[PDB]
Amino acid sequence: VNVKGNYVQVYVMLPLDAVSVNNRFEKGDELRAQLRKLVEAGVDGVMVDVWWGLVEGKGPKAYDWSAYKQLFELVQKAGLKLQAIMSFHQCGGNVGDAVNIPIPQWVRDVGTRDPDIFYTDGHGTRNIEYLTLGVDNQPLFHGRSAVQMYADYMTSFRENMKEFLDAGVIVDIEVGLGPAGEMRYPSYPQSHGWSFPGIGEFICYDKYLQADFKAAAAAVGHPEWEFPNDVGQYNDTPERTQFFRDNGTYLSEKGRFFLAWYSNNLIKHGDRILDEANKVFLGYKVQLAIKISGIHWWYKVPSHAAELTAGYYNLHDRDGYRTIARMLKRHRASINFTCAEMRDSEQSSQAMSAPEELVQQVLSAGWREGLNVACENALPRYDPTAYNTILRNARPHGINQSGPPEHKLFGFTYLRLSNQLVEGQNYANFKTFVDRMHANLPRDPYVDPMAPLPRSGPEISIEMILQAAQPKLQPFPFQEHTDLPVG
Ligand SMILES: OC[C@H]1NC[C@H](O)[C@@H](O)[C@@H]1O[C@H]1O[C@H](CO)[C@@H](O)[C@H](O)[C@H]1O
Repeated sequence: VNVKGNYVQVYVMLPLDAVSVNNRFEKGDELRAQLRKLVEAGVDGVMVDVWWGLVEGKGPKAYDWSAYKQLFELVQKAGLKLQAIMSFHQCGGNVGDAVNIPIPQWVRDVGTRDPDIFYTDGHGTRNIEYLTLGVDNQPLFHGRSAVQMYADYMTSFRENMKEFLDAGVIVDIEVGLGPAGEMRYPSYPQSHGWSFPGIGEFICYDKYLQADFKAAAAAVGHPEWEFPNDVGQYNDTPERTQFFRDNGTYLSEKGRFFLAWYSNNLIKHGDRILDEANKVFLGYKVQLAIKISGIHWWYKVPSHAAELTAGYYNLHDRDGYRTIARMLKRHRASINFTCAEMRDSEQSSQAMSAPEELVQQVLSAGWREGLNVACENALPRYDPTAYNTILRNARPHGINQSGPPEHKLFGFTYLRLSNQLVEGQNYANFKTFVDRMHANLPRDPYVDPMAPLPRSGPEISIEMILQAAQPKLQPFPFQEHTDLPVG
C-alpha cells in the first residue's frame, strides 16, 4: 500500500487584479494574509494572469515588470509554486466587471486605421479583447506581427523572471490564445449581445480571415464559396437556423469545408504561438499549457452549435478536441480544461448542456494523445458537491492502492481566491477538498517534477492533425461518484 501516485496538485487562482490596473502591486499585505490560509490548507501553488496591457502598456518593448516581480517574490516567500498565464487578452469590459484591463493602448491605436486587427462578426462588430489570429503573421504593429509581440513578451518574461524559474517557483506557463486566455473565438460576447445559452456566432469577418477563406476555397476549386448565411444570430437556438438545425446545412460539403476552415485556423494559431513559447522556455523545468474553453451548452444536440461557433468542430462522429490534442503533442504541451465542477443535473434543460460528458471527452482525448491534462472550475463553487465532482474528474477510476492510477489529472486550479473563500464554512470545505485531492497525504513540495523542456518535435500538417478526428472513440469510463469524497 502506497497511495502517493494518486496525489493531485491543487492550485488557486489569485484575484484578477493581484496587480493593480495601474501596474502596481498594492495588495501585498492582504494577499500574504490570504496565502497563509492557503498554506494552512496545503495548496501546492497559485495561478496568476500576467497582463499584457499592464506590462507592455507604455509602448513597444517598454516592459514594466516591477509589480509582477514583487508579487512573485511574495509567492516564493510563502513557499508556493506559481502558474503564470501569458495573458494577451483584455480582463473585464463587460457589465459590471469590477476589474478592467485592456490590451495595450498603442496596440489598439493600430485599429484606428486598421480595424480588421480585431475579430469581427457578420454585423461588422469589432471585438477589442484580443487580436485576430488573422494578423498573427502580419507586420502591422510598428513593424512587428502579433506572434512576434507574443514571442518578445515571453522572452522578456523569461529574462526578468529567470531567478523564479531556476528556483522552482514558476512551474507552468499557460499561453493565452484568445479571449479569457482561451483558445477560441469570441463567439459568446456576454456584454455585447449574447446571453447564455445562445448558439453564438462565427467571428471570422475581419478582412484577414475573409482573404484567408477566399484563398482556401480557391485552392480546392471553389472560388465562389462564402461563409454560411443561414446561421441565425447570437441568441438563437439551433432549430431557428437552416445551418445548425438537425439535418441542417452544417452537414453539407460547403458547411463541412467552412467548419474545418474555421476550426483549423484556431489549431494553426495555437501551433505557431506554442512553437514560439517552446523556443522561449527551452531547457526550463516548466510545463507549457493552453486553455480550452468549456462549451457545454448544445452538446446534447447534433450540431453542437455553440462548440462550432467557438471554433471547436465537435460532432457525434468527429472528435474536435482530439485534433487539438494531437497538435499539442509535439510541443509537449498540456490541456487545461474547465467545467470540472459541474453536474449535468445542475444545468437548465433548455441549454441542452452536457458538461460531464464534455469533460470526459476532453480528458480522454488528451490522455489518448499522451498529454498531461489539468482542469479548472468554470463557475465559483464553495459546496461539498462541487468538490466531490472535481474529485471524480481528478481520478476517474478512483484510487489505486499500490501505485499510480490508470488516468489522473496532472493538476487542478481553483477559481478563485477571495476573502470569502478563506473564512468560515467555505474554508473548512476547501481544506477538506485539498486533503482529498492529495489522497489524504500532506503537501509534497517535490511532487511531479518537470524535466527541462525539450524542443518541439517536427511540425505536422493540418491533414496529419485531423487524422485524430475520426473514428470518434468512446471516452474512458468515469466513476459516477468519487471514492474519496469530502463528507
Ligand atoms: O481561466 C480561464 C476562464 N475559464 C472559464 C471561466 O468560466 C472563466 O471565468 C475564466 O476566465 C477568467 O479567469 C482567467 C484566469 O484568471 C482570466 O485570464 C480571464 O480573463 C477571466 O475572464
